[PDB]
Amino acid sequence: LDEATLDVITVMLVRNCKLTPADVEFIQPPGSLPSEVLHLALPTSCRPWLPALAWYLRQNLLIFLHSPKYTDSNSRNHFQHPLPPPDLDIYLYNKPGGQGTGGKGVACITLAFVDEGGAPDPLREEEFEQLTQVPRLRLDVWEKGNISIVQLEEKLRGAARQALADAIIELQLLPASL
Repeated sequence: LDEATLDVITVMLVRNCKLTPADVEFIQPPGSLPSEVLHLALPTSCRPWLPALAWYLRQNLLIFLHSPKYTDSNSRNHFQHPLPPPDLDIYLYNKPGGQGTGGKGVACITLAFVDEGGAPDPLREEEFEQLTQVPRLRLDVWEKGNISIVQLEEKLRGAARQALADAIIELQLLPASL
């Protein structure tokens, strides 16, 4: 019945994913500590423009993982929010079928920073991979199925390695008058 429920949830989450709080609890029990808590380290040069980077990362993650809006206009037992701060940032990822079978992965992530947000010398190869290559961003997941994290850690390593380049080019190289 676990496989049946996982397949049903995966089918429902294909396009609309108008889920139920029961489905959310099934995906992640309210109290089951995350299976894969990890930390991502960012260069210290990115300290001054943290909130812009937050917006760029929020925009860039939506490439493959979608936001949750299941069935409710109330936040009563909607999603567990470790260190929440009206505003929430949680994202669900659905695993695809692979090989001949085995797509039964649906995970919830509620990553934030180790800190909180309350507030040039040119460029080129010396700083290309010394400012974008990888202030911490702890990320934790609730793996209900077969997530197989050998293709998920990189799935957000790049997704944050590009939100850096985009932020820098929009912030530094853009306002230069021709």
